[PDB]
Amino acid sequence: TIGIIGAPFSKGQPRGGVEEGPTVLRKAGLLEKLKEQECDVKDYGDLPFADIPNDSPFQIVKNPRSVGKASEQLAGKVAEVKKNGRISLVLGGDHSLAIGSISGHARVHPDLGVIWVDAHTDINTPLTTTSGNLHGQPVSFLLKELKGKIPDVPGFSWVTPCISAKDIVYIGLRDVDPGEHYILKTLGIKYFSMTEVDRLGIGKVMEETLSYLLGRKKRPIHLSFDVDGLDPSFTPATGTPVVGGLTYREGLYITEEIYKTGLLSGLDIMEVNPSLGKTPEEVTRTVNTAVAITLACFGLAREGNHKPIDYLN
Amino acid sequence: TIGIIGAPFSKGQPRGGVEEGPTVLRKAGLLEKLKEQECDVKDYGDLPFADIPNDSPFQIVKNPRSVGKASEQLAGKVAEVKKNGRISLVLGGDHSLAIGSISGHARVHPDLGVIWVDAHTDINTPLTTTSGNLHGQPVSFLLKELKGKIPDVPGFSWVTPCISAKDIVYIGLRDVDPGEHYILKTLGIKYFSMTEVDRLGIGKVMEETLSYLLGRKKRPIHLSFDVDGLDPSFTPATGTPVVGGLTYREGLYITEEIYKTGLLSGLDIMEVNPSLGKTPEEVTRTVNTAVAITLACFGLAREGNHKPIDYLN
Amino acid sequence: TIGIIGAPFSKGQPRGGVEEGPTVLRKAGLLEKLKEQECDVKDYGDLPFADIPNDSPFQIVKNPRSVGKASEQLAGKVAEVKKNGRISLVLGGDHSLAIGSISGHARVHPDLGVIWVDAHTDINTPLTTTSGNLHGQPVSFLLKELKGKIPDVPGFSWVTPCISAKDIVYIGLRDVDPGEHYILKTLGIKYFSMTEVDRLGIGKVMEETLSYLLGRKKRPIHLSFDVDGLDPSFTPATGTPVVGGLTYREGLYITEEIYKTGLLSGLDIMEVNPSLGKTPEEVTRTVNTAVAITLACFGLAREGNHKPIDYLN
Ligand SMILES: N[C@@H](CCCC[B-](O)(O)O)C(=O)O
Ligand SMILES: N[C@@H](CCCC[B-](O)(O)O)C(=O)O
Ligand SMILES: N[C@@H](CCCC[B-](O)(O)O)C(=O)O
Ligand SMILES: [Mn+2]
Ligand SMILES: [Mn+2]
Ligand SMILES: [Mn+2]
Ligand SMILES: [Mn+2]
Ligand SMILES: [Mn+2]
Ligand SMILES: [Mn+2]
Ligand code: NA
Ligand code: NA
Ligand code: NA
Repeated sequence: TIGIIGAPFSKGQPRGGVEEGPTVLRKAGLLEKLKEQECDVKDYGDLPFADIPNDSPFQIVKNPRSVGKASEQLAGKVAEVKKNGRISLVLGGDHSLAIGSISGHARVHPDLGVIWVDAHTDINTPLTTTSGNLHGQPVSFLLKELKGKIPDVPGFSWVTPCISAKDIVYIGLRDVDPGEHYILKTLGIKYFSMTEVDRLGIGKVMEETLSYLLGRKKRPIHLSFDVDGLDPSFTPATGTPVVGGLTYREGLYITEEIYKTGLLSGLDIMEVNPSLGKTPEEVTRTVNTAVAITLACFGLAREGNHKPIDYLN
Repeated sequence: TIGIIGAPFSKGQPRGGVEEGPTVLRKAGLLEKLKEQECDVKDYGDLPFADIPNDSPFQIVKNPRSVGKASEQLAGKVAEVKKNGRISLVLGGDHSLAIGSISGHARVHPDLGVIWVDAHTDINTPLTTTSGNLHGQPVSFLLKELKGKIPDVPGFSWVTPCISAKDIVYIGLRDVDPGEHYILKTLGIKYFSMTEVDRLGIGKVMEETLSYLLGRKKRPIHLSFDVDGLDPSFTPATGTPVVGGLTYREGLYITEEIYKTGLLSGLDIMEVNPSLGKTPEEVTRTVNTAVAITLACFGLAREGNHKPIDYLN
Repeated sequence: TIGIIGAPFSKGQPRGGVEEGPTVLRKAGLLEKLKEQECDVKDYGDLPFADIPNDSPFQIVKNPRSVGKASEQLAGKVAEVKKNGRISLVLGGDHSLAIGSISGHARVHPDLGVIWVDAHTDINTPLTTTSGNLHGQPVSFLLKELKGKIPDVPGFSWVTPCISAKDIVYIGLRDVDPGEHYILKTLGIKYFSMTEVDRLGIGKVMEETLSYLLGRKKRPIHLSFDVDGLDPSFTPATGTPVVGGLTYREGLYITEEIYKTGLLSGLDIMEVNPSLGKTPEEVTRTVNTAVAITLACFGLAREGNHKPIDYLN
């Protein structure tokens, strides 16, 4: 069963237009298409994110109270969906929302493991960031090993880090800040940058990823999918594109393999910004790619699908 | 030695323009280019497909008598080419013609094995099809295991199924109807959908394909190549394109490997529809890609080719 | 440490515009970007290539004296840079300059091994060439095994072949003349054509390449990188593009792996011709791709880079 949550929120980064991700994904028939695969799909609507007009930067960190609150609300809504026995599907919205999505999920399933598909590690702290954009920091707020390195940023007093360095795998990396690379190598976080993907192939990547996270014991998976993880030729309508990304095929491979574990528990589909398509067709290409990736998470398979009936009768 | 047969036929599907495939492939210098690799290339011309004006649908199956007859004629012509000791090269034309091409081939070489390169399984029956388009059904007419599930469709009383479920390998699949997936899993047909290609790489795919078909004993290969098996970025001028296809490189890899078996016996180059190019360059890109794939089947190798002489003398 | 040498030279082939490669690569901030990775980057300027007005063809070989001289000068400059303890970085310019670059390098490091990344083998002799273009012949001038097959071509009396057939590996091949293929198979030269890359994946390719060249003993590597080795979709602004090339990812993989050997000693970045971009964006795409490949050679890594400091302090 699936619980859809819309998160029309942009203040984790500078470009307007990402708050429209939930609308365009919905207008592409996401809900109807999902119903062709699972009988029980519940749309919990778009979260009403109140304007927080007074929100001056904390040091260089931008819109901290807005970002913190949006994630707090989202965590509550994800925890509710999880309690209702459903897979949470978060339509973003910028990637700072993963703070809420993962935190909420972890309230119900503290043993979850995270697969983070992104060109970026999104693990800057409030102190290592040079942009101040909170969509480049969510992982730092979630990791137990970093608690004493996160300042008390207004808006985030509610956060309790819910994952260890061992509980996350990165796939797709190709634009990692030096401080983030320091944190990555210091904490021993498991990652498959595009170098690894090139070396091993996406087949070996997914085998290793899933062995790593699930080998010891079965536990819930959280897939946090930044559409910028895919090459700009597939998902151009996004805020921080980086060339040499994952292919459309590789994207579906990742999501097909995750689906087949039967352990998908939470999903974020993040950073679709239709306002940044150069043409109407760049928008449609991005949105269609996002929809495809999503459907694969809930069982659409390139080899085909059939219902348990005799089709020759 | 090579025997070229043109099959300018479209009534297996709705879009006009596929009947022009043989002309554009020929105008690209297919014949001359093939002569740079084999001395003996014989053009048996384009088959004269008579209009069959009275051809109402059989249930929802469209143009059944036209399709059946075109394939009957083609089977005769392929059998003739095979008897003349030549590799048959069928220029399509829509993929329903594979009924004729494979049937004819099998009259001379009943032990043939088929490699089917396509985004689609083309294995709907007259009873499972929802489109009624016969280019989505040819494999169902050919398979022995399905004989009792094919109704007596007008135009096809001449057909005798000539292959078993073990005698075919699919490569490229990514848009398989539920009924087709049922048939695929019921009959135990060997396939490499795009998921498999992604998992294993095209190298392992071709090793497995050829081990599967040829391991027990050497026998003739029939390659039925739907240009929609390649991604629309390579072969856009085709009727049923599906994103996330095989690459140009993968296409040449498949055909290079088949060539090197020395067992290529029949070839179909199908579903080029120049009328569907958005631009002149989409047409040329499609036609050039089709020509490349074809030349690779008869020995053009990316590492290079030389004649048995001393070039430093 | 790095020594940059500009080689604004085009007479190894017919198209003007390649002499501008060094300028556009420099205007893209190549030098500044390299300084973000190594403290000591020295620009030795552009070589002043004097016009040689009287330069009639030798048989069909074009501009032989111009090409020979440009390479002689370049060899001198590379040998100087090498003596100064620096990695030579040659900005081309057409690929005939590899005669000079490799020869110069070998004067200081006779044990070097060459990795040649190209759609072409560039190993025609003055006698096997059909174009007469000297950028299709440089390897033939360098190989010891061919000495008695190279005529005394005006401009090249200074050359002494400095590498054996065992000392070179080709990656990317896909348009090899028959005579070149004869030489390739006769001399037993190690190569990974696009067929091999497709078969094995770029991961296995680089493992095999580097095992082959370095397994016995560590020695200096010379990377001669023709941008036409990458697919025209990545590096369109070049004189002899060939479809089905290496990807942008594969290009960075090759160069990342070479970097990590710590044995990179000489680098050529060749055949960027901005005059051949169909649009300003084709030029920028080509130049940016060339710059990326170069930065990867000197340590820019897709997983990230950090300096030896504590970033959480
Ligand atoms: N590391 C940069 C880029 C972050 C981009 C965030 B993302 O992955 O969600 O698009 C920053 O800290 O601003
Ligand atoms: N399965 C669909 C699509 C078939 C397309 C056929 B083909 O592979 O030859 O393009 C149908 O039965 O119509
Ligand atoms: N083999 C052809 C093409 C050579 C192209 C050279 B190159 O790799 O440097 O672009 C010739 O001899 O002219
Ligand atoms: Mn992100
Ligand atoms: Mn990102
Ligand atoms: Mn087909
Ligand atoms: Mn098809
Ligand atoms: Mn070259
Ligand atoms: Mn070349
Ligand atoms: Na992003
Ligand atoms: Na087709
Ligand atoms: Na070139």
